[PDB]
Amino acid sequence: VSPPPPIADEPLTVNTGIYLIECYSLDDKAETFKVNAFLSLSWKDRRLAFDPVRSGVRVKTYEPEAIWIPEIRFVNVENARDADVVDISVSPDGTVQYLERFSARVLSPLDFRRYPFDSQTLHIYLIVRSVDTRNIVLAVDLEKVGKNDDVFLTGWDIESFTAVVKPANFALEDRLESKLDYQLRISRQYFSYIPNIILPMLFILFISWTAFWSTSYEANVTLVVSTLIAHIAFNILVETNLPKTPYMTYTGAIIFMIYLFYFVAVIEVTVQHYLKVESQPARAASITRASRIAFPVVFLLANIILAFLFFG
Amino acid sequence: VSPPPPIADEPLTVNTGIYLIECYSLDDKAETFKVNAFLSLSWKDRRLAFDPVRSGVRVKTYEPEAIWIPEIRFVNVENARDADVVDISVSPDGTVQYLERFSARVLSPLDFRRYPFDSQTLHIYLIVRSVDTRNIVLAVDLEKVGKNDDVFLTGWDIESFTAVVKPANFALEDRLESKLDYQLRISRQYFSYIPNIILPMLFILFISWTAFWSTSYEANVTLVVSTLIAHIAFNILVETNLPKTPYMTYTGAIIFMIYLFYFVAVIEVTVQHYLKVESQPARAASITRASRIAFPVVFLLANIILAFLFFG
Amino acid sequence: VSPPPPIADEPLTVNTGIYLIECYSLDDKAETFKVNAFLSLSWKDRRLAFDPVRSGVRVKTYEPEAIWIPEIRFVNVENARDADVVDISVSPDGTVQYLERFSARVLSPLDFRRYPFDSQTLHIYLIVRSVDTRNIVLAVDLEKVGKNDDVFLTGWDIESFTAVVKPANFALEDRLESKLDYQLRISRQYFSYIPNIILPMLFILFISWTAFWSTSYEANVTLVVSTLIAHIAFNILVETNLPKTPYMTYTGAIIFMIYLFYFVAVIEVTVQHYLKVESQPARAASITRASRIAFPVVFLLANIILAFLFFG
Amino acid sequence: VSPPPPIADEPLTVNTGIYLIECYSLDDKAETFKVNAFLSLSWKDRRLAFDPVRSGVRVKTYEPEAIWIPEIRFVNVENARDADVVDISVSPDGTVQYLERFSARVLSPLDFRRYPFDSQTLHIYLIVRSVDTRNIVLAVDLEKVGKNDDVFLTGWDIESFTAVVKPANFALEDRLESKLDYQLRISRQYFSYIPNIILPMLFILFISWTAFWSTSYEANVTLVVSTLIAHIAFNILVETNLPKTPYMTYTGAIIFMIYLFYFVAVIEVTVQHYLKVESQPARAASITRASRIAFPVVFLLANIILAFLFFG
Amino acid sequence: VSPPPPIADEPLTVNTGIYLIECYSLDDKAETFKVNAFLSLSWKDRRLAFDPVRSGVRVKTYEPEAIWIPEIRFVNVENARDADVVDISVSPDGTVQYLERFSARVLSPLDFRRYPFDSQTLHIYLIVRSVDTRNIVLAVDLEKVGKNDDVFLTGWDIESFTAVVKPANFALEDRLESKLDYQLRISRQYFSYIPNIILPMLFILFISWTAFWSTSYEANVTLVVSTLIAHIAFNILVETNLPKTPYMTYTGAIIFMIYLFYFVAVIEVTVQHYLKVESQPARAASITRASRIAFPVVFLLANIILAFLFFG
Ligand SMILES: [Cl-]
Ligand SMILES: [Cl-]
Ligand SMILES: [Cl-]
Ligand SMILES: [Cl-]
Ligand SMILES: [Cl-]
Repeated sequence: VSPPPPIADEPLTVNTGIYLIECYSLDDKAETFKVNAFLSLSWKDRRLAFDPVRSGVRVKTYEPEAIWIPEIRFVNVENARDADVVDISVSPDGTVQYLERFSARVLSPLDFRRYPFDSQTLHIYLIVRSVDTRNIVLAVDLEKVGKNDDVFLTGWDIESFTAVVKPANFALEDRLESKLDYQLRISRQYFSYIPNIILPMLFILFISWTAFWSTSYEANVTLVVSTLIAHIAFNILVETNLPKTPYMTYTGAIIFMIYLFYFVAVIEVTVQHYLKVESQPARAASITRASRIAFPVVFLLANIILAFLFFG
Repeated sequence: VSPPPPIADEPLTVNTGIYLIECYSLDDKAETFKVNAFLSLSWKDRRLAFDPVRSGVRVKTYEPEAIWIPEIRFVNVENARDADVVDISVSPDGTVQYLERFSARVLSPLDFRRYPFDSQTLHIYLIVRSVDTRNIVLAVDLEKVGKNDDVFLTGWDIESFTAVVKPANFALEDRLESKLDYQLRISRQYFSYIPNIILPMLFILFISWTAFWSTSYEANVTLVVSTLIAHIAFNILVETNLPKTPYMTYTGAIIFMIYLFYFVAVIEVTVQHYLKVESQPARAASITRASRIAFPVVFLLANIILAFLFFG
Repeated sequence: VSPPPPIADEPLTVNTGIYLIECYSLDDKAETFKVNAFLSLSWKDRRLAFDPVRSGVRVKTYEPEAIWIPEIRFVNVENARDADVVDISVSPDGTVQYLERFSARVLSPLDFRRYPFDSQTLHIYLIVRSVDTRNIVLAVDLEKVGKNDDVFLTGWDIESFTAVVKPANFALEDRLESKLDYQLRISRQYFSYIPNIILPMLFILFISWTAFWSTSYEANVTLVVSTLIAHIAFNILVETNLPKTPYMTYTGAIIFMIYLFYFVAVIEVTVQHYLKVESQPARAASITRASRIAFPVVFLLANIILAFLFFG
Repeated sequence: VSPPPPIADEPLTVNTGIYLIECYSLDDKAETFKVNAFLSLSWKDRRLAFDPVRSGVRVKTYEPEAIWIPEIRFVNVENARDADVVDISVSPDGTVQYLERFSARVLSPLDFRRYPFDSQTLHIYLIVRSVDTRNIVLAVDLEKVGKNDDVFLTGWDIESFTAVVKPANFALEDRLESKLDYQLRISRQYFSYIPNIILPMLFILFISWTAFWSTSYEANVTLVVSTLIAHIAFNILVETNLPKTPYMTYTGAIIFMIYLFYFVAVIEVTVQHYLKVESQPARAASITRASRIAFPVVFLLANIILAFLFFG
Repeated sequence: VSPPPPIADEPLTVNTGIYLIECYSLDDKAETFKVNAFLSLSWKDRRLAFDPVRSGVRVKTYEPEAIWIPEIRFVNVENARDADVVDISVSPDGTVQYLERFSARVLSPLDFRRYPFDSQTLHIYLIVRSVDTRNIVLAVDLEKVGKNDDVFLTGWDIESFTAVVKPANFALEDRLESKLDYQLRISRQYFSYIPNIILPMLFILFISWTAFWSTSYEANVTLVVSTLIAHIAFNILVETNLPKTPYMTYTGAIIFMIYLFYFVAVIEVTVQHYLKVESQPARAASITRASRIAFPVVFLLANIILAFLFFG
């Protein structure tokens, strides 16, 4: 119907609130995720009032196309949401209530740079379409924003779900619009990653350091190359759960470091053998005895430097 | 049309019943599953009655938009269901019957912590939307809840399909609502997993223990590292059917244990060789003879301790 | 419109016939398959007749919502079909004809227990919704059931496509209903599986039996373990086309058997070496000479016993 | 509206033409492919004419439900197409024009038997639904059949796009119908397959023939088995782009041949070693010297025989 | 309604502008990508004017089916877009404004021939359907073409987004039409590819060149073949992110080159051993000393020649 009359110079205020039911399917490559949630609205129009004399229970008719309903759009969504309108009720002064339910696929950036121990913020963006007579502004109702205890994400824990009360007023296509921001803070559960990825890798790296305790060329070659193939196959196994990231990550830095260490180990085995065939066993013995201590200390220092550069 | 008159102070009772046709596509990563089932309803409204004088067969007209039909929503569903209305019939006292058919994609948590020998419970959640004049409460009709013998799940057996008769009355968005809970208990068929995963793994582990019966360094290195690569490739093969779980599982504990045993075996081979090159064959002989018995007993005890900690 | 008058006490008979165009996408994990087919119907109602005096060509009007059309539902389908109504024609005595076209995704169990040389039966299930005045029963028209020569399934040949003329009358939800069964018998083309899976596997198994012709420990260890890794990678390659089956199959029995034989071969190599180091070459020689003949005979007998237990 | 009057005994002729925009997503397993194309129609009905006195520009009204439009169906399509009607125009003698645009998913068989150097023909099938008064026959308009220079298929070149002008008149479900056939000839670009698949395979095969130049058992075993594993992993890598084909292909014949050659090489190494240990070096030397020349000639002859049997 | 009157001989000009929100899901195999964007339109019709006397705020009614709206189609799209009409406003001289929002899946060719360091241009194509009375031509509004700072593509940076102001006027299906071209220039972020693909490959290649520093046949065979398997598995790992390209690429040329170098290394090891067994150690020593320097220089020169032939 017609919008509220412009006699009340105050912008029509719509108290919004989103109530989460469950968040599922947090895709990392497309950086999307689907949601299922309620959506509340409330606004006051003294042009449709309710006389107390009809009833004391505040008779609140469900009016289709008999009332002016402000319509809400989501910004970062691939498709329009699947709204299911439940009930609309009118107060005796005309403070009309509202209730819906939707499912949507949201687009939000992710940052996989602390990947195993990272934390994300997800955003949902709400605008309201202007009207000719009156004005509409958006406002947050703290008693309606919440989440169910049935909201589970596979792998994540949910910290907070708040809504910045300040709209970001701007002009677009020669039109002024207001925006609302809903933030969802989640942290990744990282205990399973240690015994699943980290410790077997370090076991395989430590196996190839037992070649500094031997003088047999063939055994040392077998050891280092076979462990290198092992590491390649473990990388193949790990990559299946790693989201494809066209940038730099702590895990890939570690993997490059392991690659480098493997190369240097092969170099040292070759140098020991070449020296020993040239009839200089003292120099080879010294070099292998040096390397025994040299390799782990350097590995530890490099790992400390990388954890300082990434998590500091 | 108009809801039943509030003269009968009793809440309008709706006897519900779900009748399963088939459950298919039990996804483990998204923890969803699709269903196909009937849905029955029955309720009594003396405002639309049927005179016995019209017919003795209880003439039961199919009324579209001529009758007040209570509408049912599912809670843990990604999209609204695909309802196909079959037939509505009116009794002579106004006890109206109802019949539909739907397909839906349900969200329900799974717990893959006893993974090979686990058992799940699946939930379907039903609410009824309130009405202004009268009240509606939900009730379960035991003669309509059942499953077809054509309900197959790939890999699972079906134990029971019941419906808790107690609604979970609560208030949401300033509205009181009732809920119904349908539980489906399924158990996983675990015989195929033994000869498919467990026994070849133990064969590969037992092959690398034949190095305690040898004094040849090169052969022992070949044996242990090649079996280790074998184990890595078997893990790569197994992971393709394992749902990705960001938590702790019995199977992954076993795999970590195998990794540890491999590391310790490599350590012992290196220690034997180092001792033997230093001209101390008695000590190496004792250590290998100890290890022969030591490794299987420790493996058995660790496996017993893990099966006690997980299945007890 | 109104159903046929109950004056003719005979149930309204609907001659059905399904005519296949193509069957595509035979999924094995979901055990579904999509179809594309015509659907014919014919029924006689003397309440809408056609006077011969209007025309001698039996004027047959296309009546939308002017005629009582019995509606047909499929039982084992994920979603309702995509019906495209072509033409409806009325005979001079009221024997009305019918013609549609649909595409559907059908759910039907498969049994992958003779997997390489198995044969399946696919089912499509048809019910008719009752009516108040008259009765409807279902009947099969042999002149309309057929398949196009353009029906191809990737990998399968089509034997027969018949329709059991006997309905399975039963009562459901306090309603009696009739059912029709359409069966499609298909057999799997198994020639490509031999040179693709079977013969290379037997080649790899025969390669590791050349260690009974050698006395070199290192060569024998290399041979058996490297072939074992080979077998693991071939299993990885084969599993990509094998549908995931949570039960017992002939192929997996063969694979378990190969695993066992590999274990026993490693045991025998270790026993020969241990005996030879203990200064007992006669016993080792006898054992290897025994094994040369012993291994293939046992393999043949086990394979015969398995083919008898699975295909008999 | 009503069909054209049967006074003109001539069947209503509809000049059809399909104009390609782009062909994308040529799936090989499902043997489908999607298309995007225009669709033209033209037919003459003197029952709706246009007087020259209204305008000399041949006023051509866009008539919805004011004109009899013949409707066109596609036969080998999974779903109905997405028709977007652009414009309908009427000529002064009633030769009405027509224009649409559709996207469709077409089912068409493929034959992957010359796989690397094969050529396909794709078919689109058009029927017209009969009418009661007049008759409709189909006819091809050569000035409307074409393709855009923006039609790209990933990997294929497009040779021709023609339309057999002869309908295949037949009777189906007691109804006579006409069919139109549109053929699209495509050839596969095969240069990238040589350096990507063929040459590295031949390199790996040639590496294992360097064992005929050695007398060291351990080195020869390492060489042949390690190359065999290499070949298995290369097969694993190649299979990812090969469509799954349940039949016989040139490539798989080559692969089986390589498997056989590997087996025979292992046999010859074992025979040389066995002969040499038995104190008969002359016979072993002769056999290895024979094999050096024998293996490549046999490989060449087998490859020639296979290319003659498959491409001749 | 009726189109603008042909009295103004000037073609109706429609100022278009596309405003990007986000570009996601840049598929490389299908060469598609989805978009989400606004779409502006503006055109002047003095047949619907607005009297200044009604209001000074230029009363601008939202007219559904009361105004002649020119309709816009996209050419290279799989399906029609998901238009959501926001608001239409009329100026006092009849310069009507327009505003929509759509999501679409666009087809555009890609050229993966400089793959790691390539740059693409994406196209969106707009036509306008002619009208009988007046003419419509298309024109670009520079104040409406833009992109949000929230437009992210996973892996790419966005350079420019412009619109060629010149239409490509042509005649199709006996109709003249105008076209608009929107170009989006993107460049690929290539830093992560070096430490992820390039350096480990060169490490593995350098490891196998340590065999020119040894005279032990068995060790040299182990080294070269094991590194070759390593390279095969690294290729298997790399191919998972490489789009399937049926043509020639810089990366595949590099990989073929590595394959060739591996073959030549095996040849040289065999030649050294054969010479040394024939009692000619001076010639073998010279050949290995030559190869030490010969291999890297040749590798560098070949890489320079390939980077000149591909990026020049
Ligand atoms: Cl929305
Ligand atoms: Cl629902
Ligand atoms: Cl249906
Ligand atoms: Cl169609
Ligand atoms: Cl469009």
